[PDB]
Amino acid sequence: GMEGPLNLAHQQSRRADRLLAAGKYEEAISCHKKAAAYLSEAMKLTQSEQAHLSLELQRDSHMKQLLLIQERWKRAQREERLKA
Repeated sequence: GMEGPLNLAHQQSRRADRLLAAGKYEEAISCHKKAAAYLSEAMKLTQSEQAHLSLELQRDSHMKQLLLIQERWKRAQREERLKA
């Protein structure tokens, strides 16, 4: 049903795993960047410091994912050229 920004951040995070497993690196990075943007929105709605700190760590986790996926994408791009 209904979707607020935290629900959308979680939806993008689920979609990013699907796309990365399919070898769709760029699309997976975009989902992690969208999830971080939606978390930035959800962080404006927190009423407690524990919820705020936890959403901030969740957003940073998407940044760590972006770095990992970028590195893996570069490796897959080089492999693609090597095998063509």
